[PDB]
Amino acid sequence: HRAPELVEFYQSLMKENRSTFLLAVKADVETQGDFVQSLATEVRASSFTDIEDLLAFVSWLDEELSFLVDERAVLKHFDWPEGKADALREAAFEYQDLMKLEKQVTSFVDDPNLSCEPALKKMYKLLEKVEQSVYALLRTRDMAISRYKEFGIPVDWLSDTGVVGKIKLSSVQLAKKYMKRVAYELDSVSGSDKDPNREFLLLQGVRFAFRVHQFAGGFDAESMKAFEELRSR
Amino acid sequence: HRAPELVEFYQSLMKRIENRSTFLLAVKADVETQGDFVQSLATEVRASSFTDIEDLLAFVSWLDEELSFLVDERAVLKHFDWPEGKADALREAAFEYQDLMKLEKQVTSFVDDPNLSCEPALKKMYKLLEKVEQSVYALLRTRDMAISRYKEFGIPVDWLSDTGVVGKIKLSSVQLAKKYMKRVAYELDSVSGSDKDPNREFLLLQGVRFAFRVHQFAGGFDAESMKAFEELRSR
Repeated sequence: HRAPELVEFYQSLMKENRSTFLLAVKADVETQGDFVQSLATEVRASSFTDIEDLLAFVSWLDEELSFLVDERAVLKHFDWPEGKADALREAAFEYQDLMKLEKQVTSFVDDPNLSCEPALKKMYKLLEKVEQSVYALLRTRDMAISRYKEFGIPVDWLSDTGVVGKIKLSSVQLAKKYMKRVAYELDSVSGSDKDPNREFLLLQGVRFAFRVHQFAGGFDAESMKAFEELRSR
Repeated sequence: HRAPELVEFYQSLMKRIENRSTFLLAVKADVETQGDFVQSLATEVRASSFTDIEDLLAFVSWLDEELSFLVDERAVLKHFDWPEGKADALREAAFEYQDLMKLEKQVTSFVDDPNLSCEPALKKMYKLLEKVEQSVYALLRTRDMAISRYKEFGIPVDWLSDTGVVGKIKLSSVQLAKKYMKRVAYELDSVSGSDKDPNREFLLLQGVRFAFRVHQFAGGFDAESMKAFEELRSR
């Protein structure tokens, strides 16, 4: 067929968003070098004894860094103290989270305007949340504290007498509110009395109680007593 | 049935890793007993400047050997004011340069084995060109932002430029085009024969098209290879 035409064609011929990004980054690196080196000095210099100070500092630091077009891209041009900066942000986050959780468990109210099943389910789901969070915490806090201690970051909140312990105590508060809802609903109906839900309910209560007793590490007076109030039904 | 027994069971109970903990102690051990060693490495990294990239290679070689004394590098260094940005810059500069040099040496010091039949030799050269094209296109794709960082960290960037190793690679790509057009112009005479003529239009096109592809990649042809191209055009 037509290989000559093809070769003549070839011979007679032998005679995107990223560039903008690169320039924006370059702009920052040139015109904000001193600003960034300043931030780096402050981070390196920082030391905290109050976790609330640390919070304020990370707040500040995030705000300052938000003036950078892309934090990672720009910072990769600098002798930025990544390890400590990460330690600080991570500490800030964990603390605030744990605190959220504790305020959520402590201030939990068994809404009497809720029927039995949704109420018990509410508490069960909360307990699950608490259990996951704390278990993750225990799973990571030792290596975390190893790093934090090097970086002048407080760790008392991380201990057993810290926010975690407070959380376990309110877990027992929860088992109380649950056994209370169970012993209540156990009276609020009928009639014939046991009945198939009057044995099932008693079990959900007993078992929730045991699950929490094991989680928290033990029971106080009033709840060991409520559990006793369950044994005798 | 028997729910009381169950509740009594629970009552009578309400009376009475090591792979990760080991790792943690090992790390704690390094952090305690290698703090000065690490702060020293960090000082040395921060202080460094290179003018020859070969010097840089030597440095990163050393740095890797030194860091290998750590039970887990990431775990230990996360305890220190380590210059992560620059250390990363250095290691990647070393890796890219050595990779590029491996490639350039492979394409330049490539031999068209005359002891191999047509198709396998042509496949060899085609696949090497593919390798080359992928590497260079990726390099061009990332080199600008790389150079931006490198310049900040006192890391050489000439090898990254168009007159750097990339140019060498493009030139040896044209040499590969000569060798392909050689294998074709040869095989177009050899087999079998007589009689003959199968693929004598196909093989020729494979030659022409390979030449054009390379010509476009490398940026042009010199005298002698453009001459091999006329030696192919006239068939």
